[PDB]
Amino acid sequence: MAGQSPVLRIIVENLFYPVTLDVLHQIFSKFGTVLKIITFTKNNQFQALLQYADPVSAQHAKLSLDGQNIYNACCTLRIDFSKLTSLNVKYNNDKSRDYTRPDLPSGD
Repeated sequence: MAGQSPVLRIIVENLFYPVTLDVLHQIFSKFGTVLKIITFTKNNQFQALLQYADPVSAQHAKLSLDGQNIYNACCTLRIDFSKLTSLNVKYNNDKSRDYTRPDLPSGD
């Protein structure tokens, strides 16, 4: 029952400025260490997931950035606990980014 799974999923709303991982990382990397990260677009829906090192950093972080901005008053980012209690990160290229093991492939 003790899920204890630090995995938050960010969701940008209202396309405005071009974002990236280096940004989302340095962001969540403040409230806690970011083991891994991922980004994608579901039918034109920017979404970047990540995994913390401890649920404590994920709980506070979530609310610490829940419905907040990335610049001033645009690019609304929505954070929420993953569904699979984890993210699929086994490749290092551009769509994904693992800050735990750099000895991973680039997809192919």
